[PDB]
Formats: sequence, structure tokens, C-alpha cells
Amino acid sequence: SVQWCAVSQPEATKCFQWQRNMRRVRGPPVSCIKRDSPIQCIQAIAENRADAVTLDGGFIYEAGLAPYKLRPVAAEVYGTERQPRTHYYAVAVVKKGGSFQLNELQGLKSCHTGLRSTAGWNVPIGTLRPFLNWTGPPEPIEAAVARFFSASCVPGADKGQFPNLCRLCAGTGENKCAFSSQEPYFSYSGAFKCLRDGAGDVAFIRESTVFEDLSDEAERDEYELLCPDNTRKPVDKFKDCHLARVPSHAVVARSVNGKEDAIWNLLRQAQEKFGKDKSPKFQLFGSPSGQKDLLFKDSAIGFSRVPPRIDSGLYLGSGYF
Ligand SMILES: [Fe+3]
Repeated sequence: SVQWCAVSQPEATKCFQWQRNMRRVRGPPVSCIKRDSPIQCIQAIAENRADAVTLDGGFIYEAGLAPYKLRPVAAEVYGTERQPRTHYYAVAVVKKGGSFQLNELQGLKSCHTGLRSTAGWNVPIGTLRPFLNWTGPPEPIEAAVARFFSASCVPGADKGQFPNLCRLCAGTGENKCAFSSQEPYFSYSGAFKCLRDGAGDVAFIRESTVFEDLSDEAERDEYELLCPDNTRKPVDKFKDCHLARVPSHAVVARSVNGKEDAIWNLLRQAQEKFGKDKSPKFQLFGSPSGQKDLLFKDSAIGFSRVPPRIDSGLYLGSGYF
């Protein structure tokens, strides 16, 4: 029986909901362990206290190094059901009717999904590297992006060490700039919320975020995309206007006694019984109102098995930072 690692209290509530719905229809069992961050779950999985967790590209990287050595066993599948993909597009959204392009971003206000995440850090900080005042190590990269943008919200960053990076974060007290749902500018939806609220000028998020979060068509029209050739196209044109195409979030397990057939059998049947438009009792790719992407991404349509003997580095693609 597969033990999933829940990162927050609403993830755990979904996990327990998942567990009782699996027992209800005679699927393979799933138990639940609770932890406070993605790194604690990576550590729990390698310490044999958990067996699975869905991670973002930046954390798939960190799970694949020693002493953890976690490996991707199942990628999340996005796109439509008639046209699926195991990849996403890191984009930079801004309010329409603007002067600026990608190269004139100095001194503006930035909204990020989190420190060391794919579309919100690794990708945009990599694309904007020529524009920075970086002389290389041992100076941390945070300090140079702290002089670039006048204020940001980069969740997970140091409030003491880089105060400018947490300034636009809207969390209260000990949650402001925290890497969790308690900070409301955290993740894809939170970073988009930071642009919507007029706090930042640009949000570095993925391509579907404005289609998810803005159900009303008039308001999606108020935003546009900053393409890397230095032009501005609309939000429906991400396929030609993006910072990078990045590999999808994957479930990671141990590379030694990882139980990956058990993990897959649980995922295939969970997708079959509780996928997009399957059951009205449980949704594996939906979350309750006010919460976003618990356990897996909302509106992902399924899973795809990673072939054997592929580690984190082979998964991430050659051409990573
Ligand atoms: Fe991501």
C-alpha cells in the first residue's frame, strides 16, 4: 500500500478523501503521511516513511541528488484529451496596453511562483541572465535579481537576506513569503493573483493559469504575453510566445525499493475511476474552492509512465540551467 506525501493540511484532507474513495470501489490502497514542505517529503520518501509525491521540475532536480536519489516514475499529462502533452510552457504575463517587453524589465515589479521552481524561477532567471548584474559566485543569484526588479514576491526566499524579494508578498506575519498556501501569492495562481491585484507588473507563470483562474473572457483579454523576440502577443498564443517548454510535474519514488509498480497501479486506476469527468464523488485533478492544485495539478488529464533507467537529469531534458 502506497503512502503519499502530503505537503499541506488541505492536501492531507484530499489524500484521506482519496484513500476512502479507493477503498469504496475496491481500488489499490493509498495511505497518507503529512509533511510541511516539498523537501521534507523528499526526505521522508528516502527515509522510508513515504513512497510517493508529485514534484515540480525544480524539485525533481533536488530529489535526484544525494543522498536522496529519487527518480521520476510518472509524469502528469496536460493538454486536451484529444491532444495530450507531457510538457508545459513557462510564460510571462502582463496587463495589456503596456509599453514594455522582455528586455526592458529593469526596475519593474515581479510576481514569482516560488524560489527554485521551473516557470517561476529557473526559467525566468535563466532567460533574464544577460540583463543582470551577476559576477558569478559566491554571491547568491537572489541578490542580483534583488537589484534588477525593484520589488518582488519570490516565495521561499530569505526575508532577512533578500528583503526586496518578499516585499510584494501578501502573507500575514510569519507566512509572508512562505513557501505554502498560507502566503496567497504562492504558486501559479498566487503569482497570477499578484498581477491581478496590481502588486506586480509581470507574473512568471505557466500557460493555462489565466484560463483556469479567469473564467470570464473579458478579463482574460486584459492580459497579454511578453514574447522572447521582444514583442507582445495575447494569452491564447503561448505556443509561439513562451520562455521555454518545460517537462511536466512527476511523481517521484525511490530508485531502490521504490515500489514503482504499486505506485503506477494506484495511479492508473485512480485516473480511470476518478479522472476528468469520471466520478462526481471524487476528482483526482480538482481541489475545493479557495485551494489550488492539491496532490496533483488541476485539469491535468492523466498520467504517463516514465521508462526505466531514467533519472532526474534525463527527465528534465538536456538544456537545463
Ligand atoms: Fe511547475
